[PDB]
Amino acid sequence: ATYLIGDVHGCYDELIALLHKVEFTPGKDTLWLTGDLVARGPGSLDVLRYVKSLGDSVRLVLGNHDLHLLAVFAGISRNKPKDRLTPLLEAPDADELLNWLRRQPLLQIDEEKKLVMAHAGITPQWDLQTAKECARDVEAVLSSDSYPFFLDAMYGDMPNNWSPELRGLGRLRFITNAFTRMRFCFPNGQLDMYSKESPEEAPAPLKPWFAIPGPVAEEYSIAFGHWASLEGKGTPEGIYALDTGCCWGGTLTCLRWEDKQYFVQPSNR
Ligand SMILES: [Mn+2]
Ligand SMILES: [Mn+2]
Repeated sequence: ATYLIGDVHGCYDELIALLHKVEFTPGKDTLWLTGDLVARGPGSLDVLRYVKSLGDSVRLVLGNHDLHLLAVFAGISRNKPKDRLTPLLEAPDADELLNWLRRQPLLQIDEEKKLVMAHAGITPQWDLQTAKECARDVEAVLSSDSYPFFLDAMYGDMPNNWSPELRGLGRLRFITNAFTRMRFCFPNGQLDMYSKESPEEAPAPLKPWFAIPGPVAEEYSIAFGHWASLEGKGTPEGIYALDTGCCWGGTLTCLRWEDKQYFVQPSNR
């Protein structure tokens, strides 16, 4: 079976409880995770140890908090007490865990399922070939010996409009924002990097990225996490918003792909 789970945010107990609910069995089943494995919840260290141990039985995409953790580890960014990352950062296997983490994808595609996963979704300004190329470019910088330079370079809110002519720092920043920070778009598809509210509460003329017809969404189902204020609701057919806010006192959500059956684990918080 194929299971997809939204943002875990260090909620190790809820993750394991949900996987036990569906009798997740590596070798028979595959788990997709939308990223943001770490921060806020108490168990980022246990989450990373477990997910890394799954090997080929898990298909991860990196989220914005995963990248922030990598920036803290590399001395690029300051640790915020609220993130509850110190046990992971101080662990004896931190290097092993974080060098594995930075090598994980930004984008997962299963052609037989016609299923695409990214942390924030797929901007309607991208077709599939472009999304693939952009994921490969950023994955290349993150897996390289010089990844602290990219992590420093990623921070920024501009440019917010895709063009194949984008180059250099702006290109990398857009790619990072599209995969890991996207929520709202302007009518022309340009990213808004400020509004984090639910679709009903956003200022006009902002619309969710998935409300704008895009070439990937016309051919593929898209699963994503990230947007907790969406509460997993309000999406069109073929769009699966899996982040139901577990670390916020919401729930952890698991979707089984074969029958589109949902399983939910209440937050312990
Ligand atoms: Mn998140
Ligand atoms: Mn996120």
